[PDB]
Amino acid sequence: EESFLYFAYGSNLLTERIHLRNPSAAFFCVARLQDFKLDFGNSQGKTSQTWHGGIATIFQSPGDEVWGVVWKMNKSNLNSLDEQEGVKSGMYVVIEVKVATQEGKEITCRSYLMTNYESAPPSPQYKKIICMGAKENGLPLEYQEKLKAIEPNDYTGKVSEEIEDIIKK
Repeated sequence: EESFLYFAYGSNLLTERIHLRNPSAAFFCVARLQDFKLDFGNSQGKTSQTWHGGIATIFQSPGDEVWGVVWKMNKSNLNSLDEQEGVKSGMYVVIEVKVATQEGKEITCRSYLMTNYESAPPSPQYKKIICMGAKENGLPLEYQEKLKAIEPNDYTGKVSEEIEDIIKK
């Protein structure tokens, strides 16, 4: 009531990652988003200089599904999370989603998706982040198979130091 539920399906799948900016986020549960397909891309044609590859987004697609994690956060983080997801610059738009745990319990969450972008593969580093998250929080083993099968781009240049070590370990 005083806190809000955030459903993420990308880099914020990894606890260590979401904790960088949101160290008070609390794992709430794993859930599925039906009729939504995952994808990666360049917002407004721009290539993320943080990840050096497409960034995660979703769109409505019958049959497809997206698995993520519901994180409980304080409502005081609202604006912080929005600005964190580049809403002001048109990068991402705020969305309300209705997902459900593997037990069949539906949950209403806040999430994000780009409305103007061009598909682009993720950097090998961005991919490792999500995979490390999917494994960690125990998303369905099969869904992880889809994430692990993602073809990354050819980037091996320097990357975020505080992200390098997360990946190293």
